[PDB]
Amino acid sequence: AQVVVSSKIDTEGGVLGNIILAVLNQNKIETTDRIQLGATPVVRKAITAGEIDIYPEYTGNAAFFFSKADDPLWKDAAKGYEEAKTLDYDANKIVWLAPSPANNTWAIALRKDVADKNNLKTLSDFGKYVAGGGTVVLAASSEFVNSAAALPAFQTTYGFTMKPDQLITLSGGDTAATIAAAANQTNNANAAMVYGTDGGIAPSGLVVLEDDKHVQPVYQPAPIIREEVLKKHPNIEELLKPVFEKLDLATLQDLNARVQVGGEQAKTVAMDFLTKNGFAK
Ligand SMILES: [Cl-]
Repeated sequence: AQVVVSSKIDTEGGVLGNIILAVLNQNKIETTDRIQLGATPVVRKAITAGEIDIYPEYTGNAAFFFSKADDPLWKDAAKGYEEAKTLDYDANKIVWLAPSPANNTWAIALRKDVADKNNLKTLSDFGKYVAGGGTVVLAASSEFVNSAAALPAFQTTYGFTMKPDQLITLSGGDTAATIAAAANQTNNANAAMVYGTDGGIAPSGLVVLEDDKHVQPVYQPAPIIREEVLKKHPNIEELLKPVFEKLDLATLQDLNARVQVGGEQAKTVAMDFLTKNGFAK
């Protein structure tokens, strides 16, 4: 029986799904390609119904699957991973394999020139800079500026507030527009609302600030696999471990950018990543 590989329909799903596919093929596990099948609900329905076997899911998404969206545990990367793994095994006999360290969550990215000049690496650094009178204009969605769990939470935890003249507020939630604003200094923008592994970040010369006090839930991608399929191919676990360990934030940003900015096929990007790191030939 072929192992059915899938993913969510977004760019990163295509990248991670093709990475899984290629690792399996290189290690002589035959596959069926159902990559980029649909949105999260469609892919969840498919794996629980046994229509797909393995795909990349994010730790923090388990908060929504298991009716725990309001639980603070998801903001702790290790706790979130363990809770996702335990619940999906107990409820669904789905096995979570080793995660990537990349946190693909709501974030603030700064222009690299501003970050370098002011030695800003973390949101704590950013709060100190803003509170002290540092020059900032942040491009963000109305939802990000106003929803309790977003900018307001960052402001409270990191000790800063943003004035109206320090914000470019857009109606929609697409980070394409906010990334571009900061990249181009539109209306003096030097910061953008992003998700951590957004492909646009790499070529736009922005850098994601670390959420060092853990305000946002953590979304680490990991391959997850139906137990019965893993039992048939038990080496899948160890084969994917070093591969996902190498997928740090900047590496994933770059791979995503190759697809969504460079126009490369995800299959090609995945194979190049594996060959470069000794996981394929
Ligand atoms: Cl990382």
